[PDB]
Amino acid sequence: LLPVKYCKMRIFSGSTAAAPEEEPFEVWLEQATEIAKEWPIPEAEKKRWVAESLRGPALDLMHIVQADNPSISVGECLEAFKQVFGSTESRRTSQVKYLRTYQQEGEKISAYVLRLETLLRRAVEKRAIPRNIADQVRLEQVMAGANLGNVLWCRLQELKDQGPLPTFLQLMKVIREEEE
Amino acid sequence: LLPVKYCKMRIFSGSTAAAPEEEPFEVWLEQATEIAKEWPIPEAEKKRWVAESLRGPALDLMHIVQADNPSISVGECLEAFKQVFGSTESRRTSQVKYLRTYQQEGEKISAYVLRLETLLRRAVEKRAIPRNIADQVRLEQVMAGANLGNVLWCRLQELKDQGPLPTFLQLMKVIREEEE
Amino acid sequence: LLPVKYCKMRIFSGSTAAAPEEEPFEVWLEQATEIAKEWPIPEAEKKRWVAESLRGPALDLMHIVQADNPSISVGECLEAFKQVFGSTESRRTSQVKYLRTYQQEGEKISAYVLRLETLLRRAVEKRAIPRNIADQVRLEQVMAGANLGNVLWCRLQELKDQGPLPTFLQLMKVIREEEE
Amino acid sequence: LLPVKYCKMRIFSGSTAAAPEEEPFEVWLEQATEIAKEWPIPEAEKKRWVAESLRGPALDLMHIVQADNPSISVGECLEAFKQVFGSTESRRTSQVKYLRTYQQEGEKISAYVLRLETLLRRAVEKRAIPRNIADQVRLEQVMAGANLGNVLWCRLQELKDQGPLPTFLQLMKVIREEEE
Amino acid sequence: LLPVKYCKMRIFSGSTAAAPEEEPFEVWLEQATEIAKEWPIPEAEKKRWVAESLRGPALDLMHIVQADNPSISVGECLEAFKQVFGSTESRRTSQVKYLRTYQQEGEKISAYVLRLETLLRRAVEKRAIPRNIADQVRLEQVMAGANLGNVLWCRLQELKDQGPLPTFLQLMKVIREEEE
Amino acid sequence: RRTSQVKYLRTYQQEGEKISAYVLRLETLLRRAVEKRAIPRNIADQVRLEQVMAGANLGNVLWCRLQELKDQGPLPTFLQLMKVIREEEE
Repeated sequence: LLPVKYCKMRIFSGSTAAAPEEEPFEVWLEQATEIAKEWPIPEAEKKRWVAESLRGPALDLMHIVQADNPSISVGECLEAFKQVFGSTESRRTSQVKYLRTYQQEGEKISAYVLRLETLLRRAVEKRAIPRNIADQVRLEQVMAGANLGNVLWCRLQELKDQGPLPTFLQLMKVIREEEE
Repeated sequence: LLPVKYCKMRIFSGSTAAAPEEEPFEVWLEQATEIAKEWPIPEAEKKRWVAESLRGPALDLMHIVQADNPSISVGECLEAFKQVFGSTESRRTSQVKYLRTYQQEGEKISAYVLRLETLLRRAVEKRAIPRNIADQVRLEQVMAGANLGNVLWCRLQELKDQGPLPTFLQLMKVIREEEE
Repeated sequence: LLPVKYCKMRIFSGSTAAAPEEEPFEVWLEQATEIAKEWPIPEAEKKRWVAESLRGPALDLMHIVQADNPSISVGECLEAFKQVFGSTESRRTSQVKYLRTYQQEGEKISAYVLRLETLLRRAVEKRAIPRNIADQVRLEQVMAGANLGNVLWCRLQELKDQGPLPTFLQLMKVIREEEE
Repeated sequence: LLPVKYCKMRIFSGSTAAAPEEEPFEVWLEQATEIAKEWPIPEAEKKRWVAESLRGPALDLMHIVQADNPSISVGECLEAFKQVFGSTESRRTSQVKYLRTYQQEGEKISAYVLRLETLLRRAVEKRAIPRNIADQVRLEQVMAGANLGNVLWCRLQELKDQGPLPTFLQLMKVIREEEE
Repeated sequence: LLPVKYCKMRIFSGSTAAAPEEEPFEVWLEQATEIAKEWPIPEAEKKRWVAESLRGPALDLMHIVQADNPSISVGECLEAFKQVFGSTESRRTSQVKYLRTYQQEGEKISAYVLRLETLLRRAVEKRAIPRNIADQVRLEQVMAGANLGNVLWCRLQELKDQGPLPTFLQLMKVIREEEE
Repeated sequence: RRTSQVKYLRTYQQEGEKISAYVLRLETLLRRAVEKRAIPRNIADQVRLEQVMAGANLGNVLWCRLQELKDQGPLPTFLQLMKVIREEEE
């Protein structure tokens, strides 16, 4: 007799040609680890709720993993998913992929600096970039990788010379104010 | 055993290339502030229900904000979203964007005056237009920005000369009656 | 632990370029008047459940209406929606739109007579057509507006001469039997 | 606090240009007759749950039927839907439509024999085909209407000569084994 | 008053031209066998929940099966679905389809080895491949069926000569490290 | 630190260079970057193999031997990496 919302579970599939509904694996693993740790029900219910979030190749991995060992716990299943799909990158490769990341031909430069900031957090978690220079490399990698121009270059090089460098939100404010 | 409705939560993403499901940020913030203020559950549940309404770049901001400070409250998270995505416009820029807004080449003029009225409310909230002339600028900005013609121009200039000017609903009634 | 259906609320938007999900306004108003009259919860809950059924320009009207008067009741909100979107047609215009309605170039004539019957109910509610001639004008407006031919014309003119004229369902049966 | 499935109600519309969500009428009537007979709630709730399953022209029939008689019961509403949309075919026409049904240019012959078997059940319910020859007409109408060839023709004519003829499932097994 | 997730039931249809929502039959049968064995409700409820997961040709089989015997149990219904749609392959055909499976022209070779591993599990369940050589045939069928090249061929032939051969996850790790 | 990191990573084998000369040129830029504290010394070997493999005009079984060395565990010193690249130069 009462109406209610209905959150669509985060489906994952592991296909390279991912459909518009389907998350990157790290977001799905955050959902699956919630089901594994948090939810109060037995492991048989947990396995079912994890499997329902999976489609295509990733669901086939769930079948393979259970077929080898029906006595397995969901925590060990997620270790198999982390091993097959969870990214493995080295310090060399995380540094290179951050530095090689330029503004794409269709991007607004405000969207590029946000995309680039996700790669910086990735690289800091690998300990591939020291946190105490993250601001320097933000201004540098924006200026080296963006399709930049006009007085935005002047304001960014001024900020590089200013002393205390921008946080990410402040650098976005500058780039947005020039986007107008 | 009972059937019920199922409201799709308002998803937001912050991409400039927004998908057809995805709201403008101000509508999403109205939903997220409901979850922050109203709902009775602890901050850990509130964070989860806010994060589930987010997809793509805006979800990456939720991860960044939590990673800097896991002790943060949802109210302070929404202040970070307001700062990154919530619009910052000055009196000069809100006045200019209202006045520069013409009827688009495919629009019916009845749809244009409704679109234009949203920009007037925006400008009044910045205190960029005095409320006591909002009617005058509606008739003027319709007449200056629309692809207008015929006896609708005559009726609108007559209304400009009439003394007491139209409210928005009355101006729409006139423009709709000429749309037939 | 139990599974259940999930009725998608009837979304409305008021755009002329309406998306395939989105109802004509009169169907949405039937849903919104159910929420206004029937549902047991306070006006603050009613406002929220009405607003969740709205998207795009029609949601912007809900914001405008509430911003002018936060003390308003949902019944008075629906009067503002009726005034802005609810159709206003005169006896002259309802008579003309019924009579001007021909079978569209892609229509099957069985679909045309059903479309046409909706316009007759509209015109009868304006008192623009006397109920006691509705059958006569159905056969006439089918015969004058359809892409008709063959022995279906003969059977329809025979029915016009028969004495007691078809009801709508009987006229559809005839047109369907010739559709085969 | 608990997650659950959410079955999408079977929407029907009665348009000839039916959208990919929308069932053939006979499947919708099976759902609507469940709501009419089975569900425990009063007729006012039953009318609402039937109307929510309807979209476009079929919803307009629900409005017409209720407008003529607000005192009507849902059973009598479904009799009006059966009369307008429910198929009326004679023995001659059901026999002809079964026999005229050939394999379509894009069909696999295994899909054709399943499509054809639905038309045989239809014809048997009209008493247009005696049940005691249904097997004979399956092999004949497959062989006369399919884009058949190779040793599948030989195996089918052998089965026609074998004595005890295939059931539908056995005929599908043969046609599937040649599909490989 | 509370919000909740809403898992979309796994729809199946049995059309060869399957829509993007629709599972392979073996995944649907895993859902339908859960409804048949596990769920506590009577067989009449079980039949309804199975039928709601079906669309198009597969729903027509549910109608045929019930029409022949209304006294049937859901377990015997799923035996009819297994017989009509569940795959029947011999040892010869499962061996041939595994060996004939090459990397498709658009595939990344990491996706190909995962696709190929599903066919190996299929063949092992038919007892068509001895488990004690599954690793040998993985490296061979990758090397014979892939669009392979570069030092990945050298590393794979080295692994073939190494003594203890890769598990599937280890072979994927190698192929992924060369995908970079 | 930003500019020394960028100039090291942006340094590819020039169109006329032998790859043995390129890895020596590249090693001078690594010492420069380590003196700015722009690269941690404890990963200098990893970035040598990576920046050779990403910046060189490499090919043949030299790529295989270099990726093998990247997987080997204990990575080459500069002199050992030059020995490998010289032995393939022949």
